Amino acid sequence: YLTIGGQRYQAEINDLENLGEMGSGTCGQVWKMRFRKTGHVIAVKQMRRSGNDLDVVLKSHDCPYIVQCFGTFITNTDVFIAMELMGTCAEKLKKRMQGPIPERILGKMTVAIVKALYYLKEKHGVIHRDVKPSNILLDERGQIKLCDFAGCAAYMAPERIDPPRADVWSLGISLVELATGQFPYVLTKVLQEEPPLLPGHMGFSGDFQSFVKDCLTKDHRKRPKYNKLLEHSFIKRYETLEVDVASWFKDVMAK
Repeated sequence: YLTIGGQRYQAEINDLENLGEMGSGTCGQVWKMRFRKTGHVIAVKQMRRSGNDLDVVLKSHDCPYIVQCFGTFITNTDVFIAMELMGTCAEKLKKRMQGPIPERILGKMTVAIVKALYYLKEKHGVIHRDVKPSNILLDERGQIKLCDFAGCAAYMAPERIDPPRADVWSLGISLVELATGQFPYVLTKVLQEEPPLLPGHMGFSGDFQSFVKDCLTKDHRKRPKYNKLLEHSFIKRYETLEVDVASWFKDVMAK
């Protein structure tokens, strides 16, 4: 069963017409396919099986900040998940640009991601727990979204190794990484050094640096629930402020 347009259908993956391969987000190998049945175009990500999910994204179409899932397939080998078509990963842009990302894009981006985080926690009681530039997608439309729920664990909360809210950490690091264009720092600095706040004098909004810091607060307990973050000024500015993200994106890509 594949559901698009608010109606639910079956559904065989061989069913779908295939067009070219698509890559550079997460790999995936991720495909561009069109569903003969409604005429739509979508993305299919393919994975080899292991020993021996994920309904939820399929079950959250009322969030405009999470990339939508159309359904799934299983076979002996793979395992397919189908989702809406998009342009890239944040992280790719980072690498693609060499240069950093304007506080504005991050500002809108930041808003969108926090709202994604909020939705799942309350609506589905989920904790995404993998917030990184890989997991953030941007489009020609200029939309910003999340999926889903050289170190992978570099975004790890300082808490979350010692004592026997994280994401916010991860968020903070992404911003710092994306904002500055350099990864923010194995590990061992994470639990040892100073939280890597936004550069003191890089041209960064006062509002911003507070966000980035407030996220990065070392003691988790003091750390912000998503709810506060939403009220916070940076967030506030950006629900409102008008940013032509798409011409930027659409524009960054020539290069």
